[PDB]
Amino acid sequence: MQKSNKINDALNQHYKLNVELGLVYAHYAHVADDEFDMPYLGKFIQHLSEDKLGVHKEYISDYFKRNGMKLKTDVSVAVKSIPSDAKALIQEVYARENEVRDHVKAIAKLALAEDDYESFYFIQWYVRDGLKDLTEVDDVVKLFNSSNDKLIIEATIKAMVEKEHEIWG
Amino acid sequence: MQKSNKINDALNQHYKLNVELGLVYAHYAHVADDEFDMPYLGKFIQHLSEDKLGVHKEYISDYFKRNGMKLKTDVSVAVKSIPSDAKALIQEVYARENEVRDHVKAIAKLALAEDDYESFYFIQWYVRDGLKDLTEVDDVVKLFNSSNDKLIIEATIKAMVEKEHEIWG
Amino acid sequence: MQKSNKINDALNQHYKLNVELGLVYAHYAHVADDEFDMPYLGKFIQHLSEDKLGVHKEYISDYFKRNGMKLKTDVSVAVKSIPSDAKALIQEVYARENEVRDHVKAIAKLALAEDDYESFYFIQWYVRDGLKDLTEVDDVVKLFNSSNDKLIIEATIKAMVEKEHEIWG
Amino acid sequence: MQKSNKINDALNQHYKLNVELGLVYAHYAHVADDEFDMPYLGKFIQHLSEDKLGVHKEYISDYFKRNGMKLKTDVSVAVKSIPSDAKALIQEVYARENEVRDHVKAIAKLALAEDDYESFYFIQWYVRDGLKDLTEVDDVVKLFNSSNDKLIIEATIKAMVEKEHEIWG
Amino acid sequence: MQKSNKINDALNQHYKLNVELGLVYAHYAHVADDEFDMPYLGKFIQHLSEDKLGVHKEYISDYFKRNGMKLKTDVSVAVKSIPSDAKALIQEVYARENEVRDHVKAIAKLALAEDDYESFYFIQWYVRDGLKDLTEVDDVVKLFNSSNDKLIIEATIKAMVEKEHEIWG
Amino acid sequence: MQKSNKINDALNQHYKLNVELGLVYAHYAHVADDEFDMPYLGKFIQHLSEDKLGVHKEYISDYFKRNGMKLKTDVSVAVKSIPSDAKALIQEVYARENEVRDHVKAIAKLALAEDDYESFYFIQWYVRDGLKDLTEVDDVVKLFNSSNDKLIIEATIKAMVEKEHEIWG
Ligand SMILES: [Fe+3]
Ligand SMILES: [Fe+3]
Ligand SMILES: [Fe+3]
Ligand SMILES: [Fe+3]
Ligand SMILES: [Fe+3]
Ligand SMILES: [Fe+3]
Ligand SMILES: [Fe+3]
Ligand SMILES: [Fe+3]
Ligand SMILES: [Fe+3]
Ligand SMILES: [Fe+3]
Ligand SMILES: [Fe+3]
Ligand SMILES: [Fe+3]
Ligand SMILES: [Fe+3]
Ligand SMILES: [Fe+3]
Ligand SMILES: [Fe+3]
Ligand SMILES: [Fe+3]
Ligand SMILES: [Fe+3]
Ligand SMILES: [Fe+3]
Ligand SMILES: [Fe+3]
Ligand SMILES: [Fe+3]
Ligand SMILES: [Fe+3]
Ligand SMILES: [Fe+3]
Ligand SMILES: [Fe+3]
Ligand SMILES: [Fe+3]
Repeated sequence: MQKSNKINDALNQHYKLNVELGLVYAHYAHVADDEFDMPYLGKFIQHLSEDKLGVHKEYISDYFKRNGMKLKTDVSVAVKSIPSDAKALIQEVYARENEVRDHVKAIAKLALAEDDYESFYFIQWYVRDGLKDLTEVDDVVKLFNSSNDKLIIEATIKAMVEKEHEIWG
Repeated sequence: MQKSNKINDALNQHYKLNVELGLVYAHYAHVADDEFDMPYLGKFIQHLSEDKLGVHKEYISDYFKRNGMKLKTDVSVAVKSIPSDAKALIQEVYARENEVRDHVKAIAKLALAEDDYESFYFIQWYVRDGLKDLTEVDDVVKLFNSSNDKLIIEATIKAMVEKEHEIWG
Repeated sequence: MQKSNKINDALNQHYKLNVELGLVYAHYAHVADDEFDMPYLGKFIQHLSEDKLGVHKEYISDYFKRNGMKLKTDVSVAVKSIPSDAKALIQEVYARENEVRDHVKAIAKLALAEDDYESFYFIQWYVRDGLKDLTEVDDVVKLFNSSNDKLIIEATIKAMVEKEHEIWG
Repeated sequence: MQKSNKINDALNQHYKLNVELGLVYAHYAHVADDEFDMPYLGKFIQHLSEDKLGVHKEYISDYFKRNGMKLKTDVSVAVKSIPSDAKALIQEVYARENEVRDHVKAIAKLALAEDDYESFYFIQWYVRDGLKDLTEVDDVVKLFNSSNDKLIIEATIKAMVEKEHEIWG
Repeated sequence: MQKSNKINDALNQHYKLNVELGLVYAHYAHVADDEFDMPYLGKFIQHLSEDKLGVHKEYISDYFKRNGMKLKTDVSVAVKSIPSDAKALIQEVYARENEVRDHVKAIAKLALAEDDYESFYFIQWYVRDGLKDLTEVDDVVKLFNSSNDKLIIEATIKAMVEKEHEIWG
Repeated sequence: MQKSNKINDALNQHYKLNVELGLVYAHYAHVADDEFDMPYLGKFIQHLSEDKLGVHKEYISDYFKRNGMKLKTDVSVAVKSIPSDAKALIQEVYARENEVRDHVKAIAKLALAEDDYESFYFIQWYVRDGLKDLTEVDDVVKLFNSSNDKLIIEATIKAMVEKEHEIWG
């Protein structure tokens, strides 16, 4: 029952993505309140940072503990340019989340090729949260194309944060 | 991360099946009480109509909202012949439910061929409810081969309706 | 006390209307969230779909069970064109609801001509829900002529859905 | 929708494994308290016996009831040699549990080759409990390499038994 | 106070009987629902399987722990033929239960011949459950000679399962 | 009331330290359970990771929001060598925590030199948590010099984690 080295590497790379994304999203959350004057958009993005630098990363380490796989910590992230407005900050988050979806799909395809059924099971969480976290992000992006008032958008975000689907929750 | 057109079509066809089945099952529920004098068999079939014209159909539209897929509404259903007895009405429901199982299997096979792992996840609900809803139907069919009294059968159906397995519930 | 064949036909046609309307309204609810970015307008229209494909249809079948009338299921519905904006989607719903009012009036007139007093009683529910469901729809249509912000309108719809008159409730 | 004979056989063989393992684990639990003077290690192994001779076996029979598959009961188990110490008794349990993992993987691979998506769904429970039950076992094995006192180990086992992960629980 | 080798052997043989009976009764419970369409008769027989493969077996191992006796695990059971109907399945269970009574009597006679008063005490539980478990079984057998309807019998079994005498409970 | 650029830089460097420390401590927590077989030592170090990558980092960004200071995200961390035992893993954490104390002292000295009294106030939290978090770490280090049993140490850590001083809490 020996562990696939290719999955270890793909999952160590997913650990990295999640760590680094959450570190950018912590900055973007700072920028959303500070520069863009939108406190609740930052709360939304802070909650994403904490999801990524949290359960998304810890589930990988736990799996590794159980399967014999090794953890690798190599992190390199710099926020050197910030988007111009808040619409674009949330659109950037989206872009990154759609990319998470593409990476997760690759781990699933590999698990099936390596006949690792425990890794395919493990990734099913990530297959689902991929669409979910993007759906959440899209719903905020939508708002910026539905109002020209930042204060109306901000109140809609409030309620969204101050709120589980049977398939995707 | 662009959507498979073949899955959209298979899932738009599953939406249609569920809409149309529930419309037949609403008729069959009417017929079970009206013509066949079995009120609780109709309650069982009304509950199936409502499952199909409900969650089975709405989960598809929600997925579509999230993935970029399009909804299509083309419905054509007519109940032109009704079964002769109640045993046969429930046996007809069974037949249709075993066919749901075969259709769902095809969506799963395609998702794996198209490498759509989010659609394979989505269909896992339907893989499971396929067997479940058939199991429920079979359990009523069984009754008609275990009694010659419609009133005993009816009381067994009562209790069954007036009632979640860890794998299939 | 033998049943009027003309009322059976008018009520079998009303069953059809309600089934088919609810199937269009389920699509329109999908479109209101998906394309038009208005989640709560779709919840409003989903609630209408469920009313029509529910109590409006089931009360007819129950009556039929009691009076000797026959149910007919012949459904043909296709959504081939969708309105351009959300104002027009709700204005289309209105149009269809004002037409329900005209059809219900015809069943009432016929019942009185056929001296079916039980059908006139039965239709009194529909006489009342006709104006009610239109009033509800008009109240949403009004909003689109009172704001240019989709997000303000959406919050007014929220509260309206997240809410019985002594004559019309 | 006709049942795969190869899955029936693989699942009838898994039924056998679980029955026979639980019968050995009931003996090993006896031996852990009686000969090895470790009451709580036996409680841990008695709880495994009961899991195997319980839900692991009953879920297979239930599935069979639903899919048309046949149950086969052919059991042959003898405990003819017992390990020398308790470290080795738990290490033997581990070995057997890692083998369960390998067998479950084979059922999954076959289900995908036979295009049995309901069997792949069914086995997902077993894919998960495979790693879980091994993780539990490893955690006890670990203790024997962390203390030379059987009474300290025994108290750690106590607390472990006298205690659900979102992916593996 | 040294242990009788003859009682150890008789009680190791009783352990075997109980293990093997419960494994047949688990099959028969499967067959009662699956083939014979009687879900509650199988629940009754599943409850017997669990009694035998449970307390009947564990009390022997516990005694052994206390008296110095050895446990032996040698199990060989195959279900190669199933009864034709449900009356006969329950009549087969009866036969096997009346045989339990005869075996238990022999352990008691031996204990008194070996002057093992602690084994005579221990067996008093089994002397009592022998008649009890047979009484329960007879009460179900009776039903099959009192109705020709499987659905009436099934409802009587339901209530019996969904239910302690001062001497036999 | 214009912000000191030197404090911004020192506090942006403290943000970096805390992010990077928590990422190493997440690895070390993995290693403490996985390799060193000490689950509760890892829980202790996971709790430190979360403190650092949490409140220690967020309080800096909040301050920045209020004072006009800029956030900088430049992270570079790699775990390339792991300590040999668990005593040394906790001794490494200590070393790093005593270094936090030295860095915090420097921010305080600078604030007083720059006459930034709001930054001196802000740092008072960090002056205090410096000694506290080290005290906590020392208390675990102590254990490894007080027992040779990893399982006794582990139970002492359990209780410590499963547990506010008026000056340092
Ligand atoms: Fe604020
Ligand atoms: Fe979340
Ligand atoms: Fe393959
Ligand atoms: Fe997430
Ligand atoms: Fe009725
Ligand atoms: Fe249901
Ligand atoms: Fe492929
Ligand atoms: Fe269903
Ligand atoms: Fe939504
Ligand atoms: Fe309503
Ligand atoms: Fe008149
Ligand atoms: Fe209505
Ligand atoms: Fe004891
Ligand atoms: Fe368990
Ligand atoms: Fe294939
Ligand atoms: Fe298990
Ligand atoms: Fe059942
Ligand atoms: Fe009992
Ligand atoms: Fe004597
Ligand atoms: Fe018993
Ligand atoms: Fe653990
Ligand atoms: Fe803390
Ligand atoms: Fe000064
Ligand atoms: Fe701290």
